[PDB]
Amino acid sequence: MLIAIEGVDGAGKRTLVEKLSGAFRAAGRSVATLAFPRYGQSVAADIAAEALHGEHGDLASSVYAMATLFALDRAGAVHTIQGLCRGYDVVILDRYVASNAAYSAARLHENAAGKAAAWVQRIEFARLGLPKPDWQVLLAVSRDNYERDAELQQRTGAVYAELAAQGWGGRWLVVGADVDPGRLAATLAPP
Amino acid sequence: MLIAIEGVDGAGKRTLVEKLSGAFRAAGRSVATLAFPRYGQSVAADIAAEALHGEHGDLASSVYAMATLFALDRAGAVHTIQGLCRGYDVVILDRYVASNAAYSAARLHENAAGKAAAWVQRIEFARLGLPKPDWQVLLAVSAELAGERSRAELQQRTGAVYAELAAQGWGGRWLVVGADVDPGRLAATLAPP
Ligand SMILES: CCC1NC2CC[C@@H](Cl)CN2C1C(=O)NCc1ccc(N2CCC(n3cc(C)c(=O)[nH]c3=O)CC2)cc1
Repeated sequence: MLIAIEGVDGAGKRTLVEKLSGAFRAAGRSVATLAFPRYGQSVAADIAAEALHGEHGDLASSVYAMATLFALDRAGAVHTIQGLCRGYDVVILDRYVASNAAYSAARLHENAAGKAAAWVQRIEFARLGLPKPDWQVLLAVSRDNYERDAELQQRTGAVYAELAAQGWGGRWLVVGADVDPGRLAATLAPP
Repeated sequence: MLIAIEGVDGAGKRTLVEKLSGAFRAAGRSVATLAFPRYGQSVAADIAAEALHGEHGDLASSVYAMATLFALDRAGAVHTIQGLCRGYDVVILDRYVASNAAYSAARLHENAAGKAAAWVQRIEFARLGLPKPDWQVLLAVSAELAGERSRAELQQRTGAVYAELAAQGWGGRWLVVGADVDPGRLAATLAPP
C-alpha cells in the first residue's frame, strides 16, 4: 500500500509520518518512508530547493519550470518507490505529486480544475509513470520563498482541499493535526 | 580526445562534425560523435524540445530553467561520453556546454563576462563534473540577417558572446574556423600526427 501525506509547509507532515509509521508497526506491518523533494539525493531536487532560496537566476519565477524540476526528481525515484512497495507492507511518502499540483495552481491563482493541476497529472502519472497512490492524506491546518509567502500558503491550502474533494490522482482522506494515528492506520489499512 | 563543435543556429555544425570525422578517420584515428541536446533520448531533452515548440506553460520564458534542462540532459550522458572516450581516439560533440553559456547570455542581453555564462561554468563543470573538452571549435559565420535590415537580434548576440568565449578561453582552449575550413588541416591542428 502506497500512502502520500500532503499539506502546506508547516502543517506537521513529518510528525504525522513518524506517528503513522509507528502505528502501522504496532499493528504488525512493515513500513518504509520516502520524502520529496529528495534534497541531497538528486540534482533536480537540489536545484529546485536552491532556486526557492534565490539561487539560479530567474528559475524560480517560472511556475512550470519549478514543477518540472520536482517532477524530474520524482521520475528518478520510480524504481525506488516500486522497490519499497514490493518489499514492505506500507510505504508512506512525505509529500508527493499532489504537492506539485497544489503549489503550481496556487502560484498561478488557479483552482484544482485549472490547467496546472491537469498538466501535473499528465506529466507525472501518465508520461513519467509515477506510481499512483492508494491513499492521499491531506493534513489540513489553519525558510524558502514559498514558506515566507503567507498568501501563497493560504491559496495552496485551498487548492489542496479542492484536489481532495475532486479525487485528484486517487482516493483522498482529510485529517487534522489532532488525528489519532492508530485510528488513521486502521482506516487506511483495516485489519 | 574530446572536441566540441560550437556556433549559432544554422552555422553548419553537423556538416562540420561529419567532415571532421572523415578527416580524422582518413588520418587513422577512430571517431565517435554525440549530439546535444540528446533529443529523443532523454526525458530532460524531450521536455526542453517541447518547450521550444511552445508547450509547458511558462517553462521556456525562464532562461535558467531551460539552461538547467540542457544541463540535466548532459548530466545523464556522462556515462556515454566516458564510454566513447575509452573506446575511440576522438569523440566529437555536436554542441556542448558552451552552447548553454552563449544562448543563455544572449537571451539575457549579457556578455561572456556576465552572470549567466559564469553560472553555466559553475553548475555544469564545477558542480556536475561534466567532462571538460580538450578543444572547443567555434564555427563562426556572418552575422548579417536579411530579415533584420529593419534595425542586435538573438542570433547576432549569441554569435558575439561566442566570439568572446573563444577569445577568453572559456572552459578550455578554443579554435575559431569558418565554413570553408579544410577538414584535413583542421584535424591535423586538433591532433597533430
Ligand atoms: C537551423 C534552424 C535555424 N536557423 C536559423 C538561422 C537564423 C535564425 Cl534568426 C534562426 N535560425 C534557426 C532557428 O532559430 N530555429 C529554431 C531553433 C533552433 C535551435 C534552437 N536551440 C538552439 C540550441 C540551444 N541550446 C543547445 C544546447 C546544447 C544547450 O546546452 N543550450 C541551448 O540553449 C537550444 C535551442 C532553438 C530554436
